[PDB]
Amino acid sequence: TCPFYKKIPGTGFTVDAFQYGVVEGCTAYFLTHFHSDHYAGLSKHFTFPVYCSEITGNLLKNKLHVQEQYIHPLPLDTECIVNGVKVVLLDANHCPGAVMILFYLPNGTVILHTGDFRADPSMERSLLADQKVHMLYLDTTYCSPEYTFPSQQEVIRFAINTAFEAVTLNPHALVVCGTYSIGKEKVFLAIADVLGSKVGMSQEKYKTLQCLNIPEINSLITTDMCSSLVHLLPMMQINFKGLQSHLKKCGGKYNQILAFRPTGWTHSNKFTRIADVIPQTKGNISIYGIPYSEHSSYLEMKRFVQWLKPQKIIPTVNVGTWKSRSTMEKYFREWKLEAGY
Ligand code: NI
Repeated sequence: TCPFYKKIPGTGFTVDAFQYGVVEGCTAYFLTHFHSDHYAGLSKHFTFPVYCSEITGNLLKNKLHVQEQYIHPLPLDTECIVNGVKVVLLDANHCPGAVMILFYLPNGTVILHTGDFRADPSMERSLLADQKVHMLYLDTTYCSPEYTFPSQQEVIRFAINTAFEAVTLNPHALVVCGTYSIGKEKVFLAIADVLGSKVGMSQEKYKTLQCLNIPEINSLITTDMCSSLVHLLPMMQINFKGLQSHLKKCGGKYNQILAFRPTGWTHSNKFTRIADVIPQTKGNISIYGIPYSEHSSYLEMKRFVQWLKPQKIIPTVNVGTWKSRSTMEKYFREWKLEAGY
């Protein structure tokens, strides 16, 4: 049965709640982004209205075959009316097509559901600045002070410089990047751009990427692996066995692999600067785990919430254990006392 933290009070609405069957009293289903923990349950047989971004709606139609008549895409940064309630979709700084949802309840309560997000000061100048928010349904993935990670810009600088150095030293090296969902496209796109190559991938992944409105994408990606020196592979194949096997397939075109696994956080973060990251190496194969996050660090999360000053916070992540829940509630109280709201 649907958990309370997926239900919007005073409306007929749910958020990311497609795996519970027909939810009692739900007249419209919102989907914040196309990640499987969130869309789980959607298919061509769904016949309720789904509200989402344009990009999410392209993925619903093309990848899951949801029928067009039930997809209701909304423009960003635009007041819209849904079953008599005003809503606004905002950029969540997560994967492509990911949104936060502002609901303006008929009784005057204003609710922000962040979906999955990476808080940024740029959000302090969206339509959020213009009214008070009473309740915040918060992506608390990394709600603990041990979770520090560098900016996305620093991580991409490291990756570009590392790849460009390796291939310049050895023109016969192949670069491989791991993927298992949408998100983190900058990793593989930036490396292909510095090397003057397209990124080669499976037809299924190319299809996925063509749904994302990324400008000049026909310019950066391809299904012709033979013409490409940056390859995308399933995240599960980014290990020494899976990579030795791939190198065999390239028919002696290459004699070395440099591979990247964009992880979220890994405890090498608490001790080591991005400058200082080193690969695991075996033979002619090296693997770098790089901390490219699409969720808030602790400090980014803290700043957003202390700026927004909500009256009540509802966590959406790490809610299944009493120790997690207790930890998060103690941080929310600190933040409120330190800021004075
Ligand atoms: Ni997500």
